[PDB]
Amino acid sequence: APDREKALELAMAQIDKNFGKGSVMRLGEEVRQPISVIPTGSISLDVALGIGGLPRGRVIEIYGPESSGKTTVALHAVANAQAAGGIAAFIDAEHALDPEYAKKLGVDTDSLLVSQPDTGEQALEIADMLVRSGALDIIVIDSVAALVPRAEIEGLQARLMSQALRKMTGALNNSGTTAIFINQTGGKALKFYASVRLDVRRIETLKDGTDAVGNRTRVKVVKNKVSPPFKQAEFDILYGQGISREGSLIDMGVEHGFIRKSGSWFTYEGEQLGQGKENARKFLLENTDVANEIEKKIKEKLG
Ligand SMILES: Nc1ncnc2c1ncn2[C@@H]1O[C@H](COP(=O)(O)OP(=O)(O)O)[C@@H](O)[C@H]1O
Repeated sequence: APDREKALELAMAQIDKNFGKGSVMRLGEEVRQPISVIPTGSISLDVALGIGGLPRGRVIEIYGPESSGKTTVALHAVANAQAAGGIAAFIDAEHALDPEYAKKLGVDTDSLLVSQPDTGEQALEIADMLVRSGALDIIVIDSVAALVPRAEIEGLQARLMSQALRKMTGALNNSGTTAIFINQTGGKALKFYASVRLDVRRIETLKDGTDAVGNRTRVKVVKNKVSPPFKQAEFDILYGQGISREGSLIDMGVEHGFIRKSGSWFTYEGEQLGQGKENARKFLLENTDVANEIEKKIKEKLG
C-alpha cells in the first residue's frame, strides 16, 4: 500500500529540488504559507490565489477582453502594497490611466512613479533598472501588447519579452518586487515566466434597480506556481468606486454560512443585515464593526 506513494513522494520530492517548488502539485493540497503577499482587494480572489494575495517576487499576468477589471485589480494591488510602506511603479504605454479613479481605489498617486516610455524596449529597461534599485514592491506594466520594439515604431516583440523577461525575472527574485503585466501578442515568454496567470472576464452587468452600479467579474487562476491552480473567484466592480469589499463579504459570507438567506433576507447570526444583496451590502458599507467581523471570521475559517 505505502511503497506506491512512498516512492511518489521520494520522486515528487526530488522534482522540487531539481526544478522548484510548485513544479509538481496535488490540486488538493493546502500546502505552504509565505509571509509575503499583497492583498488584491478581493478576499474572494485572495483565497483563490491560495496564499491570500499576489506572491511577492514573482511575475504576474492578468489577461482578459477589455473593460473587464484587470487594471482595477492592479490598482488595488498597488493601493495595498502602498498603504503598507513600499512604493509602486507604473510603466505606462497605453496612456489611459485615471488618477481620480486610481485614487478612489486607494492609490497615493502623488507618490506613484509613472513612466511613459517611447519604445517597448526602452520600457522594459526603465522597468528593469528600476526594479533593480530594490525599492519598488510592486510594478505594473500596462499592456503587454502596447510594447512595440524600436524597429516597428521606426516576432521581434516575443524576443523583446523573452529577452527582458529573463534578465528581469532574475532581479525580481532577489529584489522581492512582484511585477504585473496587463494583456488582452508576445505571449510565449510571459506565458511561461509568469508564476501566476489570472484570466479575468466579465460575467454580468450589475443591475441596481436603476440601470447599473458595476460589473460581476470572474477570475480564473490558470497558472499558479505558488499553490494549486485552477481555483477561481468572482467579485463586483462598482462603476468608479472599485471592487466592493462588502459585497465580496456577503458572497464569501454565505458560501461559508456565516450569513443566512431566509428568503432574500441576509442575516448575520440572529440579526438581519438587509433584504436584497445590495441592501445588505449597504448595511455592511456603513457598519464596519460587524463587517470586519465577517471578514475576520471568514478569514479565520480559511487562512
Ligand atoms: N475612471 C473610471 N470610472 C468609472 N468606472 C471605471 C473607471 N475605470 C475603470 N472603471 C470600471 O472598470 C471596468 C473595466 O476595468 P479596467 O477599467 O479595470 O479595464 P481592464 O478591465 O483593465 O480593461 C469598467 O467597465 C468600469 O466599470
